[PDB]
Amino acid sequence: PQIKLVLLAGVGFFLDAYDLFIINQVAPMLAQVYFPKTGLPAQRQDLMKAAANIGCVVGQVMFGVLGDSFGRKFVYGKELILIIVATIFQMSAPSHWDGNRVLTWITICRVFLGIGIGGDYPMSATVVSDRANIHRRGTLLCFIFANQGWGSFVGSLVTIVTISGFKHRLKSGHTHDVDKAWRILIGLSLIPAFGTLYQRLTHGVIASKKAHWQEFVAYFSTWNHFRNLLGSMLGWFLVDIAFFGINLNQSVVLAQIGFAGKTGDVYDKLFQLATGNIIVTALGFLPGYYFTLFLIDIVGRKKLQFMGFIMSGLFLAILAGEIDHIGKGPLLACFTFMQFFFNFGANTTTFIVAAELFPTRIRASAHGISAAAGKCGAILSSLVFNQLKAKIGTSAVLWIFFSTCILGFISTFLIDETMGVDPDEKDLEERRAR
Repeated sequence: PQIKLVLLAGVGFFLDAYDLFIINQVAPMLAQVYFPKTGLPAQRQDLMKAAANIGCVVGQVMFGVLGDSFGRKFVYGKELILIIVATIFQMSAPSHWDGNRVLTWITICRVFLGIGIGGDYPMSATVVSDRANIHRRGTLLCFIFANQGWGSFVGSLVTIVTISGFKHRLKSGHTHDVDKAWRILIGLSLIPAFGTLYQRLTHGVIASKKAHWQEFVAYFSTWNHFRNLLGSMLGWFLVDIAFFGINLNQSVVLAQIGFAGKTGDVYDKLFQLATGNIIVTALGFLPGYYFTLFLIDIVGRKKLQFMGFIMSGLFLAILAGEIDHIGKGPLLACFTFMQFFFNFGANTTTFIVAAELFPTRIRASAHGISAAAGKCGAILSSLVFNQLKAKIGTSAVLWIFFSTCILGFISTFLIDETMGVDPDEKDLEERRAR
């Protein structure tokens, strides 16, 4: 009855999160094929990874305007087939082109892939909070956001099982078949995608649009009402810098650690790297959502956001100051703890807070702005991560993600705690006094 709605959101949020972080495990496969000596060129790699995040905001704009003036009934499944088509053209990049052309071929696909991802955001937010107007809504939201861990986890689980299947003999001799591997990692998202389709299947516009804008400006022209937007935009902007800047390039960081290898065949190289991703995502990235799941409505959003920023920042400082002076062991845990504390702290909080602060009359614009700000932080680091790594050093970049944590720690002060607070009644009692 009511449950079948939120599960679909989790599926759509498992799907786009999957496709989003899969690149982190496909990029090493493309290198071994089309760039074995010199690794993936920095700029060419970064654009491909930021593509889906760049496409993710233009999809919000495009599907946002086509939601006001209807081209389809809430444009449902339209976003889903666009990511499917984009997903297909990725894997079907013909095997005999050049290396660089295939890369540029994939980036374009991920942009349109992102466009579909931006259309699913108004689903996850609005279907729960405003329809329910009930306490402890956040516990329901975090369950959907937990699918982000499954997307990155299943992507890691699918990878190790796929590589182990090819390793039985085929890797000992046939090395180009890794070209098939990355095509399968992208392709397996079609089976749930087709299941979703199977579930989907089974005049005064400007005058009315500019009317709610005057109301929006009047609301957020008040200090107490204005500061709440900053915290939502800032925190989300800063996490997605380090969150996506790392998770989209998580395999690259693991390569800086002893996880690289320097010995073994091509299979051992791929399996160890896939072994690292599955460990970090199972021990930190994913459970941080479920730790968040059991405590947001007990401890509070801001309180976890502080910890998320301050702890992930703490370990980010240990990494940078000791990445070039300490072995595989200590550096691994601080990295997993960091990923643990992103989703256990600010990464999940920034998403939930943006929907719990604002009255329903303006929640649509604010959540879209804050999310877009988060995507900008996602695309910034994603677009520039690997480039700086060669120009400035990996430690220096980690000190940057450290500062974004402190700023997010500081920025969290601007937020009102939303535990048990109905934002609608908040507006009423305020308007009564005046």
